[PDB]
Amino acid sequence: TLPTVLVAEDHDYDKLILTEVFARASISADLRFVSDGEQTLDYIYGRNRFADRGDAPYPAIVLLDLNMPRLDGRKVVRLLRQDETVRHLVVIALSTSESAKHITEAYSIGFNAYLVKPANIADYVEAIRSLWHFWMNTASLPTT
Amino acid sequence: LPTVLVAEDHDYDKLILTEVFARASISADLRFVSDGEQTLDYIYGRNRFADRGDAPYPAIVLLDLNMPRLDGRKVVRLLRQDETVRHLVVIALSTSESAKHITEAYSIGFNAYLVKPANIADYVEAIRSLWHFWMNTASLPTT
Repeated sequence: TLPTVLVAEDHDYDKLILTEVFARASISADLRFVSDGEQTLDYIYGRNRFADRGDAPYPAIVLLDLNMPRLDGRKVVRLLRQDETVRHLVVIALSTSESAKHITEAYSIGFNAYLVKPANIADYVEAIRSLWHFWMNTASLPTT
Repeated sequence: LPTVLVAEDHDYDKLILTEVFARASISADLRFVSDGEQTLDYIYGRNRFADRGDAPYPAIVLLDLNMPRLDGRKVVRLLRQDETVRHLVVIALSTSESAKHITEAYSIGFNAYLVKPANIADYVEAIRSLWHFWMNTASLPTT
């Protein structure tokens, strides 16, 4: 009965990397990968492939990879924030971009936080340790 | 130095948070304001904070939800509906551990919610963690 982490990520290497990062950070979590914005929203709103809420539990936190081609991040997060039923969800952007313009746009749009993807597994392990410590141990997360 | 805007009016809580930052070895400019008007005046650069040089844009905002003259919902709903400031990172602080209160804060638009720790030592570990994540791990937006 581990916390579920919903991750929008379609790249096979990035999936491998993040799976490895969570294992090496010694984090116990249920990583659920989805490949586009439709599947992300279907997971959140419990539609279609994720109608059964028992096989696909509400996410404790959502990570969206902004470098993924078939994810319209602005469209996904603006929907989420304008909808009173889901607007509490913690959603964090992941991106290779270090542009202050991109970073600020993500916050403006409604992401809780933005992380620049670290350059190697070791550094990514420190970042996810930090993210997990804060969101899971220090802060209190909302409940659906 | 980064400016941390803090809505807090209680003399003891101000003392505690000042001490917590010093003990956490954090270098930051803590700016305390005593009500929602002064908080919004700081963010929007009005009146007592018209001169932006004397009152720099906050890197992060902490609102104490136990403060009587703070209407948190009103402050954060204004901030989120205004495209000029809606990027600001705002974190709720509260003694309340109610899941209903916690969820309402997120629903309203807070980036995160922290239950106030019970003593200076625990508060030091919490602020160390908050600072590590928001300042070292995440990238904060720029005004």
